[PDB]
Amino acid sequence: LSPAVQTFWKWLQEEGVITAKTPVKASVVTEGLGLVALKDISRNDVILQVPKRLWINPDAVAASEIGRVCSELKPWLSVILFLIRERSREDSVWKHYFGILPQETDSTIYWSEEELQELQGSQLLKTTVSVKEYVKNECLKLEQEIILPNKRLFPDPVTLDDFFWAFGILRSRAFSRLNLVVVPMADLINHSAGVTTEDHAYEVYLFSLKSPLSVKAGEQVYIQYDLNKSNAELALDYGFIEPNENRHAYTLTLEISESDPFFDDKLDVAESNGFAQTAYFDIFYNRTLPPGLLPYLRLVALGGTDAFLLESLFRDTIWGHLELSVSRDNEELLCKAVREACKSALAGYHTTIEQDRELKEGNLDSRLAIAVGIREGEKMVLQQIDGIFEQKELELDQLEYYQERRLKDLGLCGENGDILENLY
Ligand SMILES: CN(CC[C@H](N)C(=O)O)C[C@H]1O[C@@H](n2cnc3c(N)ncnc32)[C@H](O)[C@@H]1O
Ligand SMILES: N[C@@H](CCCC[NH3+])C(=O)O
Repeated sequence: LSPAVQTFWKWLQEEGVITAKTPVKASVVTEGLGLVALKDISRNDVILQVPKRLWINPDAVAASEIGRVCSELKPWLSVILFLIRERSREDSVWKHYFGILPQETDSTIYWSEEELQELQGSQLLKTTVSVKEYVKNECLKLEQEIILPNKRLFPDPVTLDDFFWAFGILRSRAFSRLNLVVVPMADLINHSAGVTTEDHAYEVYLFSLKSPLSVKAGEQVYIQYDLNKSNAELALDYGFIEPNENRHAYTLTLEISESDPFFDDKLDVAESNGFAQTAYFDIFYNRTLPPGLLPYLRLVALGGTDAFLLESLFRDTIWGHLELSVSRDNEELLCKAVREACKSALAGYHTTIEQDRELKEGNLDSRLAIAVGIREGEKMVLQQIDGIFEQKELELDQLEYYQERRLKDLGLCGENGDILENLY
């Protein structure tokens, strides 16, 4: 099978982890390493249990030599160091475990410069550049204040690659179902679009992993990594995406500018209703617009004419009005801003959807596939969004704006009230 793997398996045996009550063997699969059922496994069956003696979470770093130096470090930044360290110690408890870990995954955080150009104009590129930088800065500060100062516990030098490796390992393997633990045994299990439960990890301490599906002897055991993450998120967290169009999202960001002459009043309205000066709205394919997206767009576009809605008078209704629509000019202003944003963005990509789809018709490499799939999707959501507001621009008059809703209760045709008024 594999020297490293065989050694890793025998290691867990002596540990008592893998014994006779273990219905699965490690095997080499299309997705790397994975757990293959040694015999017909049924639903909710426990595949394996690992001793907390073998975790690698914040607690683990606390009870080690570097427990004190990281005493005030964020949970993750602490495990990043713990990982790098134990990976060097040729006597660590995870010696055989580290000989199983991939030196790199397909997560965008490892992509080369040319690879990244395949995500040109995409939001995923923006997000990955942002994440990459942040973790760089945070980890460079770690070297200065913990890696260098303590030359006794951190002998060997620590490079960025070491940093991203630990960050990557951490972000593609840890289980947050408790919220940041690494379990050497069930660490292998892979993701499948088959599974649709997304909850199969408990303990009686240890790690009980129960196969959500019914696998036949010989076949692989999968699980759902995260029913809610978007492809952009899957692509970054792990090195893969699904073909499922409903995984394609694109997030819009709106904010009440301080350059807005009404910033103060608007910010008040926003916040009194659960929104901040800056708010992000996630837009998924074939899904309906997030609640709040429109009222916030109308609040942004408010402007002079409808400014009277920002008086203490409506503070208890302003949001409702924002939800029903303000005025034809407000509605028409926001629609253009949004559609222009989408057209502008759609222009940032270097290929058309027809092209990406022809590309998917052939054989693409891991990372290229991800890029192409990701960008085709983003273009779809962007195009959908533009479509939605295009309709709105046509129905721009079918809505009943503030004023009309006002004169709805005029009651011109009542009674000759003057008869009565003239009776007293
Ligand atoms: C959760 N980890 C499992 C480790 C993996 N079993 C191994 O040891 O190679 C992360 C890895 O699972 C792989 N993975 C999980 N689900 C899929 C999938 N549907 N397609 C391709 N790779 C997958 C990722 O590429 C990543 O390298
Ligand atoms: N993020 C998912 C799946 C991670 C699997 C890593 N091997 C969870 O809640 O555990």
